[PDB]
Amino acid sequence: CPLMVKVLDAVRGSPAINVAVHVFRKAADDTWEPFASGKTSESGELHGLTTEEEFVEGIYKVEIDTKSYWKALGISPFHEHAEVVFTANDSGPRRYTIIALLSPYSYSTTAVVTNP
Amino acid sequence: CPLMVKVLDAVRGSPAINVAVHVFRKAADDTWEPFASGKTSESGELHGLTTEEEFVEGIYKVEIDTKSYWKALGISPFHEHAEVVFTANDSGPRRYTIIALLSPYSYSTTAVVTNP
Amino acid sequence: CPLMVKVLDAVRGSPAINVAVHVFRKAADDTWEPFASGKTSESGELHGLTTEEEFVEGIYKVEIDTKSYWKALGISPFHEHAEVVFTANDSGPRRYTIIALLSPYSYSTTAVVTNP
Amino acid sequence: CPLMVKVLDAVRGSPAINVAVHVFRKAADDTWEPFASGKTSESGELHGLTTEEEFVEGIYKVEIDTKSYWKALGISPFHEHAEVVFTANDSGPRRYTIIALLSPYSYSTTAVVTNP
Repeated sequence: CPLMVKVLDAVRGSPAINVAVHVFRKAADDTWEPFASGKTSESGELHGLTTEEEFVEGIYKVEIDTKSYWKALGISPFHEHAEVVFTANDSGPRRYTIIALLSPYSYSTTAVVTNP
Repeated sequence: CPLMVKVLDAVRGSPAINVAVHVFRKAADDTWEPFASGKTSESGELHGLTTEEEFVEGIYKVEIDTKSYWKALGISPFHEHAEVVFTANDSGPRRYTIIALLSPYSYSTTAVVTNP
Repeated sequence: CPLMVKVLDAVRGSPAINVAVHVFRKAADDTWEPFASGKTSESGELHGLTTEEEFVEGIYKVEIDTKSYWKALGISPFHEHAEVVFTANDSGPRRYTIIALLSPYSYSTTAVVTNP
Repeated sequence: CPLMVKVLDAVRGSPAINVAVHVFRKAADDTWEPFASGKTSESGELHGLTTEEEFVEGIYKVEIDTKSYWKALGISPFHEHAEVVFTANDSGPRRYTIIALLSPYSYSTTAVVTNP
């Protein structure tokens, strides 16, 4: 599983459940092509977005729909979404975990990149 | 000054100087129309992007060129850039300060919103 | 496993391996009594600090020796250590994960608290 | 002003006003000797804790009373407080700004260190 997204709610100290996540990949013509999507589970994780074979080198964008998460809790948050844009697999295949820590007016994003 | 951006370097413990910042407004056809830009000063701040008159309600994107900053320091970074997207002035004009705390494989973006 | 500590290096985008962690509990006389200790594994996690039965209500302090981690990498970091002080189990037993994200001049700490 | 503390509220998007801050210096017997204190202003800042003459080399602890702040807002917090511990002036006198970004179950502390 080479791309995993984990989303945590820093207000409640809990996984952020049912958060929509959309992944895009930059094409040769420079547009953003839809690549995969999903929602976070009860553990705040989203697995199974892609496979080692499909996840070739390229520039990827992960957009996490944090506004709908907060709005469902009654909150009008600052960000429309939490983004992550990155070059993947430049020196060969790696496994990427994207960790997003969410608050209504702040978000932090961290990548843990490992080599199997 | 309705929009200010402050960028800090968590590796060196310093303002992040000469970071390029580009601001866009979402156009009616959902494309991003570039609005303003500048580079952070010696205190890591960027002032004067826009004015109260021009900064009408809408959705804005602030792109911070973090990859160029880390490259200039000789440090391998994860992200292409950091993209803060937010709806402005939804309840009246506000002053926004966006604080970006940078590390090579992690960053956080926080908004401090005050009502003049 | 009711107390778990996970430590990540935000510079390299990796688990922070072999980081010493000391846990203390406030006694009735208000001193800090040593409670458990350990080091993070290859995954940056430290499991097995305590048991559900031993981990009674109280105020706990987790001190993560981040200075030795950075010094071994050649870096003189800002913090002497990363602390976490918290009341545990006030409304009954819970499971606590403490996530520390480390940079030489910044650290973030987040608690994920769940109810089995 | 060799030591300043700035505290921000990630839930409301604002300076964290009237937060108590206590500074200690480690004594020769390893006890913490309280040094100075104050509360953050309307801009979330606390200036004037110490002076260049008094702020000699040593190990300092800054305790930020985050639990009282969250209680005053009616929000359940995780931590008892946030404790930033650092060695000061090891390579000569520096000006330190400690920035604390607060959420109820997460916080980060960053130092901006500049040489006058």
